[PDB]
Amino acid sequence: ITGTSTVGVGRGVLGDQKNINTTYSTYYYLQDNTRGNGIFTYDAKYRTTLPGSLWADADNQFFASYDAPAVDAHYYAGVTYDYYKNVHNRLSYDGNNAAIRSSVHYSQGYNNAFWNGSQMVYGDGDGQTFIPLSGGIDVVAHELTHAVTDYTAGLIYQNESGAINEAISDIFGTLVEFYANKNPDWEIGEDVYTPGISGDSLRSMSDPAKYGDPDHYSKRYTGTQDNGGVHINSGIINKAAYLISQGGTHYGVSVVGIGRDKLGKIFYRALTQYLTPTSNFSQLRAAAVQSATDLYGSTSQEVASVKQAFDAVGVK
Ligand SMILES: O[C@@H]1[C@@H](O)[C@H](O)OC[C@H]1O
Ligand SMILES: O[C@@H]1[C@@H](O)[C@H](O)OC[C@H]1O
Ligand SMILES: O[C@@H]1[C@@H](O)[C@H](O)OC[C@H]1O
Ligand SMILES: O[C@@H]1[C@@H](O)[C@H](O)OC[C@H]1O
Ligand SMILES: [Ca+2]
Ligand SMILES: [Ca+2]
Ligand SMILES: [Ca+2]
Ligand SMILES: [Zn+2]
Ligand SMILES: [Zn+2]
Ligand SMILES: [Zn+2]
Repeated sequence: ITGTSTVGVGRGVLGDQKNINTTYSTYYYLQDNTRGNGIFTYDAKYRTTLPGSLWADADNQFFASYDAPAVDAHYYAGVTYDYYKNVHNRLSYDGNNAAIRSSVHYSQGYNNAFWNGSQMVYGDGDGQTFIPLSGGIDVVAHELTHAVTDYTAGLIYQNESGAINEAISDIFGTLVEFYANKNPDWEIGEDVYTPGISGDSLRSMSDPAKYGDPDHYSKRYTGTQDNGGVHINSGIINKAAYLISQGGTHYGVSVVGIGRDKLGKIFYRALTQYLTPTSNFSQLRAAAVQSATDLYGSTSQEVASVKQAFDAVGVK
């Protein structure tokens, strides 16, 4: 819509107050004009018709429980934008300032959120498995990273390629969570998963075995479910990414940590330059060793740490 850019105030899913960019035209719409071609949040109104109605508010205040999923979807979409722009100099997910559109209140009791190829889609959860998933910045950035992947490497969503595809979204989903720097960690979905249970999450990058996911190539899932365990085998790469950043000893392999910033630089360059739709774990290693060589030199510590981390998880 066409209106005056305004700044509203509201509370997200977890009750945290935050400002959001709005557009005023009789009503205050969730339309952020300060980022690329805009960020738009829509109300699906408990139906599956997308995108729905552009979220309108009467007083520019978003403190109602019904607003909370829209606030976080709108706000965190902007944080993800600020991350890729400021850190990797990428304008939106496509690199050409494409508009980031999101729909909340999708269906009823929907325990999922996903990028549909054109926009984000956030369900409200059932209240026991999930609360509104937009409340998890890592989930938001996770799914928005799938768009970046599609507009670059195009990794398929099956077998090892899909595990990489999932690991890329967990890595940058976690890096965006650190970029926001409110309650960062190396878990996924902890903020919205099982509200009645504390200290758990969907999966752990620091210790994938915590939830039965593999932390080594020899333990990779080989079945047919989950498109070949894309969410399961991703732990092997998540463990590698965690070791590259924070370092540590794993299966007797010592890894020197180089930090989160370089981890993002190494993996962002590997995704945008060297990965192909059918990249496997071994080719990802080569993609990360080449990226670190470009950025820091073949003899640099960063290249060594990358090799160490993939050696630790058994990816040669
Ligand atoms: O999971 C924890 C990790 O986040 C921290 O960085 O180091 C100790 C681990 O227990
Ligand atoms: O110790 C882990 C256990 O907590 C989990 O239930 O299943 C996988 C094991 O590695
Ligand atoms: O043979 C593998 C070993 O090299 C590694 O250290 O841990 C897992 C084993 O399967
Ligand atoms: O069965 C596949 C396995 O061979 C590969 O190693 O990782 C993905 C699985 O789907
Ligand atoms: Ca209001
Ligand atoms: Ca997290
Ligand atoms: Ca929980
Ligand atoms: Zn994913
Ligand atoms: Zn967190
Ligand atoms: Zn998923």
